[PDB]
Amino acid sequence: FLVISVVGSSNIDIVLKVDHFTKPGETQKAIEMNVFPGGKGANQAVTVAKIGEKGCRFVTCIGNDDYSDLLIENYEKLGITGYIRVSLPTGRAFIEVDKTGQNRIIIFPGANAELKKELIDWNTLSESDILLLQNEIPFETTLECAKRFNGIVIFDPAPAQGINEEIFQYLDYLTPNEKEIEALSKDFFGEFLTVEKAAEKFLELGVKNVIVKLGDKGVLLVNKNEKKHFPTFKVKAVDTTAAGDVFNGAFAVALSEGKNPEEAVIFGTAAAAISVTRLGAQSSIPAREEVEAFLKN
Amino acid sequence: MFLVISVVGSSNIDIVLKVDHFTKPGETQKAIEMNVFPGGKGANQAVTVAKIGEKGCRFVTCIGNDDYSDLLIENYEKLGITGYIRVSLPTGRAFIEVDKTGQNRIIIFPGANAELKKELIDWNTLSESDILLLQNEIPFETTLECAKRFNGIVIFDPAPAQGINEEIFQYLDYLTPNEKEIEALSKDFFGEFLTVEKAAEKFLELGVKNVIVKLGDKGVLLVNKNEKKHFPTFKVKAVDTTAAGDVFNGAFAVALSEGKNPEEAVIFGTAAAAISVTRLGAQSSIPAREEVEAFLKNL
Repeated sequence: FLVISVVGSSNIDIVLKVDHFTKPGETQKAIEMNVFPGGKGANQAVTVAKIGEKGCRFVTCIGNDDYSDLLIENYEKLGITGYIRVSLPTGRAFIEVDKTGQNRIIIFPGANAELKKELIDWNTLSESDILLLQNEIPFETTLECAKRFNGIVIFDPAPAQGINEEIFQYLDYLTPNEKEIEALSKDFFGEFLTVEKAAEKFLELGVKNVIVKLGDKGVLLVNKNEKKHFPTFKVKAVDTTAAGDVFNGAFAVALSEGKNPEEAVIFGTAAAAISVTRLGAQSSIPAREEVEAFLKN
Repeated sequence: MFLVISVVGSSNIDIVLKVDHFTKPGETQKAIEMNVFPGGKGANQAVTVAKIGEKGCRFVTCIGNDDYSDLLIENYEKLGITGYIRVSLPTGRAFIEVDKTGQNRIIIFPGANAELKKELIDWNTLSESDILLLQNEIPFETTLECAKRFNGIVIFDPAPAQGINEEIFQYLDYLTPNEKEIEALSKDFFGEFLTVEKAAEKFLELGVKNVIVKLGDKGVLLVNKNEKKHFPTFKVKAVDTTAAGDVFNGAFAVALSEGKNPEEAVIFGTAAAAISVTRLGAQSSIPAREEVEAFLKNL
């Protein structure tokens, strides 16, 4: 199988349950506070580990704090290696969630902001064949990795802000969701006509494959040779959080096992679909057996 | 020699998240900065007592077993502050979102503070104290039971003013509301708010021995059976009034401990508060005893 590395962000997700969204000037008691391992990078790494069942190499910067210990415990159980501890607080997502389950989020990069080129063990990274990237660490690091990686480079443009055009030519896969491809098109092409056309324009910048994740509507794969729409599974969704992360990790697992990109898209679609039926981010990541039972079923 | 002071109350980590604009529902926003500060009214007062009294402080408080509790223990240890109790809940924390205008909003997780129940109070040890500082940031039943049982001077800072039962007042030697608090308290317990002086008087009728109303710029009002003395404050360039009341209460108590009369103690606390409002922050604003003395001498 091909070896996967994720280079990206780890967060502790601090979920503050409240009756209503706190108003400016208001002091409100949290009904609950619960912490969970998180981060787009980690979510993808955890997906790879759980679905691939061969652990994951995950280059990520965390702190030296309790939350860091918590993440390491999580990583260690899953066979996830490659974390780097720094003296900053672990990256944090402060997630205020009201009684309806709507949320908002303040993100503190913390340790994630220390994941700079100088800390990448490039020799060890060259041992990998597939590389997963997002946009929650310094963009220059993500860019350098995409530039230097000999292997399949998958870039999740999430969030879409702060991305330089130089990265695209180095990508094998660009995996925006619908909101991201819109922002990205406006940004780089000065307009947003459609998903298909935006995807086409990215192929012009050197991106080999665009996979547009379309939620209910499924996924669009666009490359030189085809524009394949893949419908998704009709599930009862409860929480779409991390669905895209799950898609990317499971997609990468499939490629690692020698599946063609279309097969891999189907496999990750299955995984993502299971995940939206569960509350939470990493807690929603299905086990491989669950993904298989889905596709068999 | 000096009277021994105990604080029974709250310890909080204040987590200040600096943002461009208030985060909207459904929005993910990057914090410009995250800065963490020790807080809680109890701790602010204990730290005041320790730093201005220079004899440490007995401070019964519940904290967690987490990194933040470790940081609070280091702070407490260095200042000679003893009596904290560790529990398995997270240390109390407040998540303060501040936009570019300086307007804020706050989510408060009481955590360990909610575990400070009457069953955890070492009453034998507490009876070794002569002055008791209370606020309203732990379960009221605990605050109330302390004020009931304390043989000594009982000082109650009704902060926040909500959730207070009338029973506590008859056990108080000092009630120290600020202006918003005395208003709320008067409305709640006497059905109206006329004036600050009239409210303070009514509290005297419930058995409170002294009311000290903290009026900010306007100074402080002392009300008891024998007098209604207004104390102007010291004209300083204020920058941050955070914890000014906590500093007042702790410094006030230090003065009593050293045998100063309540009027002297008000002056002393006024001076300490006044220096604090000239400095950014809560516990970071607390002056050292020498600073308070240099202030008073300078008049």
